[PDB]
Amino acid sequence: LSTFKHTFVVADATKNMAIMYASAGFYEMTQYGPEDVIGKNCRFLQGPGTDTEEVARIRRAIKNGESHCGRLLNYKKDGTPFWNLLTLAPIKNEQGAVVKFIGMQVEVTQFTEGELEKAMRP
Ligand SMILES: Cc1cc2nc3c(=O)[nH]c(=O)nc-3n(C[C@H](O)[C@H](O)[C@H](O)COP(=O)(O)O)c2cc1C
Repeated sequence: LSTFKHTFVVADATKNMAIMYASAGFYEMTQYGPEDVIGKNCRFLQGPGTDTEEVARIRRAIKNGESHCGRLLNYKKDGTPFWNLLTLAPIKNEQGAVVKFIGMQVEVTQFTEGELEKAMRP
């Protein structure tokens, strides 16, 4: 995991799951800037049609300190909908307390026959 490779955000469980850090990929993906992200909650990416039950699964997972993944619909700054494969993982300290969550986002795109050929024979 690198911040100049990958797309993720870090939430502070001690400051109410406010985002404390976002990677470059996240700003590129969503088109939002730091002023729209840092200190906020990523639920701002949700919008019309976002699945309520998936969002409830995310909420329950965070409440429980559990790892999680799920596809949900999100919205870029210009209002473009995209499918977000969101992976959540808790971060604990020494004591085994959840102090942060990391969230890793993948904008769904078509996986092609070409990419598959590449994958099995790099
Ligand atoms: C580290 C982290 C990253 C998150 N990233 C996203 C995201 O990219 N898109 C999204 O819709 N929700 C994301 N969420 C979920 C929202 O922050 C929120 O937890 C979710 O909408 C359910 O809670 P709510 O019902 O109070 O909104 C993320 C949560 C955490 C903790």
